[PDB]
Amino acid sequence: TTSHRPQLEARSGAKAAAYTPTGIEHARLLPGHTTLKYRKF
RNA sequence: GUUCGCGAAGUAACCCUUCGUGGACAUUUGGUCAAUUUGAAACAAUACAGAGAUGAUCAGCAGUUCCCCUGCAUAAGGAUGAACCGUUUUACAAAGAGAUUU
Ligand SMILES: [K+]
Ligand SMILES: [K+]
Ligand SMILES: [K+]
Repeated sequence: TTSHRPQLEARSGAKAAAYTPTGIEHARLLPGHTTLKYRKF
């Protein structure tokens, strides 16, 4: 059977760059650690 | 409509009452959209068949895809979700030999 295959190339992000996205709100993307820390001097 | 001012009629004259007249106040809603067949939802129903790696029965996890579905979801599930299984000819040259032709 040929359904079991090694990867010839990985799926590129350029394909998704052209897609029109949806407005789903992900739990991990909710506001958190909203302020950046900076070093002295 | 209200109110400020003016003409007038009524009244003995004011108040008050009416007809006329000027100014002030208040100033542009709503539709991406019409009410059954012809601008688009799907399941279901009838039939047949009964799931990959196998001699046999099965757990799977992935990858690739201009297939996605369920789910709050970057989780998980959907037959390992499904499809995958076919078709495949030239960067075409070098050395040499024996036959063909003037
Ligand atoms: K079966
Ligand atoms: K399985
Ligand atoms: K699965």
